[PDB]
Amino acid sequence: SGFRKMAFPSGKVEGCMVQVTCGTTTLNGLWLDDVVYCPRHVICTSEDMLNPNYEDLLIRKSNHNFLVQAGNVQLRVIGHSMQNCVLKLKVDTANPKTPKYKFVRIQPGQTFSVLACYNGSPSGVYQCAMRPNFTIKGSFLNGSCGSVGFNIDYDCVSFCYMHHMELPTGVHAGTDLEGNFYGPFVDRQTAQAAGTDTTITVNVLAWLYAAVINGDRWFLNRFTTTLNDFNLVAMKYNYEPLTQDHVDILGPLSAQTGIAVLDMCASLKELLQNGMNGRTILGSALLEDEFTPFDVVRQCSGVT
Amino acid sequence: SGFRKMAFPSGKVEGCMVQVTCGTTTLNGLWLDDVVYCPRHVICTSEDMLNPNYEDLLIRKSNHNFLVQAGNVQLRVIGHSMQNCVLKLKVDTANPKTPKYKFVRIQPGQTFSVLACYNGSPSGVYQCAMRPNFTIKGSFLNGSCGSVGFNIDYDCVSFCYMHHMELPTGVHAGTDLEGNFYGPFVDRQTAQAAGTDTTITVNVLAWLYAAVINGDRWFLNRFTTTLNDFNLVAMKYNYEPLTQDHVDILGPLSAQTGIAVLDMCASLKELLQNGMNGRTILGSALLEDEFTPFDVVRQCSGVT
Ligand SMILES: *CC(=O)N1CCN(Cc2ccc(Cl)s2)CC1
Ligand SMILES: *CC(=O)N1CCN(Cc2ccc(Cl)s2)CC1
Repeated sequence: SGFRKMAFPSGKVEGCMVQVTCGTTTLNGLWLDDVVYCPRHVICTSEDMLNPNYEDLLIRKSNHNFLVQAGNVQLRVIGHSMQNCVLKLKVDTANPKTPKYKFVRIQPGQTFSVLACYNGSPSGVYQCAMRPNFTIKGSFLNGSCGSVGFNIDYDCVSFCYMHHMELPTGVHAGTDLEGNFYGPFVDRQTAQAAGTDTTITVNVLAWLYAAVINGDRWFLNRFTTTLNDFNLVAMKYNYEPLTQDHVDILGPLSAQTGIAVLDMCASLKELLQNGMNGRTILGSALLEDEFTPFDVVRQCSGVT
Repeated sequence: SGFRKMAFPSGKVEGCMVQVTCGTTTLNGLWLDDVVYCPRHVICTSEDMLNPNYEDLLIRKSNHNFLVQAGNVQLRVIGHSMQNCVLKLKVDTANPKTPKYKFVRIQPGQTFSVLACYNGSPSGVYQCAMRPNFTIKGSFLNGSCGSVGFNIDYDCVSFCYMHHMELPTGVHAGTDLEGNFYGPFVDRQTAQAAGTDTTITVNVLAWLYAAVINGDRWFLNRFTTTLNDFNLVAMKYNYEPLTQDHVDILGPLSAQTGIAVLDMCASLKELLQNGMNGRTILGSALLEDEFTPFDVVRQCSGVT
């Protein structure tokens, strides 16, 4: 019993982290096979980030300008290219610690673990979600860019995120491992505001299922609702509209607990309208939305 | 910017996790040098856990009864001994992945990372604190026992916890790596109730410092207090008494932010007396107490 915000074990990703510098101090790269992936803003100066022309800046860079260090060992850069907002640095040595991996572009509401690194060295690991506004709520200081987000399915690491960007509101933006930003964000120091941070309704319901499984049940009530009725309340409270797809995804948690998805919707509706009244659910005083239904099943069943 | 509940990178500990069985299904062990450490209740049957006599039960066990598996490779057990509530299984092979390590017994209020494992396989990593009642609030299902808690100082893993025990209230109990339980708990299926889960005041103040550093400042007020006045309010709300030692430990965060510890105490006092009024601090609706002052400095400074 007990339910915790849990990250994937980071070992497989720790084995992939390197340091990159290209004239203007350091950030992180991801070393898979004989390619090191890093944010293209590694090539920027303190004059460049306002209105950078990356193709023009890159022309001034040669393989020998990209200093790539794995622990205390230097890697030889034998090629470099820009793909969208990432650089791919070809090295002469395959990373011997390369795990089975995939690059996946996640949807908003999907969770992943971040391995926060500085200068190619891991500092810690935490769980995130891709927000509906395509930001993430991370912990990233100068030097953390190139830190990656991932899921693991048994032995295969799915990399979904690379850190690039802090908005003036202290939320985070980055790319998939093809270098495409999540949402409308750009690697330029400009006026970029996040949209509404809507709550991931399907994740809140998953977490209410987790609470019931782990003994927190005070918020179950005598009510039910419909998708359309629930969605009127979701709208008012900046919750994502609940779809039949979301209901279908919650089916296993419904089956295990014997609480119909629409009955749990009616619980969530009362919590939205009435608040917690100073009570907690799985040690939280607000409705947690960074556990997916898959996350709840995984943690509740002891998957490795 | 941003402040997250962050665990240590788990790679160094993943390298140490094995599976142990001794007649009655499986739990985890920790493989350091040529010794595998595991809970002594691995030797129990379904008749034993009510009133186990571990010395008597152990007499029936030989080296060949302890099945120790690192991935798909079996380890040869050449000796076994009981130290308090752990077994030490001597194997003929030093773990080649043994990191620099220490065994430390932590004080209540100290935080650590847990690598949750099942059958010697890591499932995930989360941050805990040793509670003032010497429980921890974990995520542990059957098979998770032998999972360990740790801190890392650069390259040295300090192991502080091994999981043994779930109380009927769904909180967790275990031992240091010398096999001594934290608090009054025993590895017996009996009436064991946790005492008052008091809030770790010094950690709450640390986290309020973290909030200020990361832009969350609405709870700063025009007031100050004294240790004795604050402690009257701590008492009423089941907070640990604040000591001059705690004030001294918060000195660096005080210095960096320019907010006197006793002024932050006055903020915490108003939050206790008035509540959040529906507001949040670093994405929490309650006062977070599982970040130490060391944790806040580490995360706010990007230590690796
Ligand atoms: C996330 C991170 O490390 N940073 C630091 C770099 N910064 C942009 C710049 C790149 C070259 C420079 Cl000189 S400044 C983004 C945030
Ligand atoms: C934490 C954990 O894995 N468990 C399962 C084992 N249980 C005690 C027992 C040991 C031998 C048995 Cl048979 S049952 C404690 C919780």
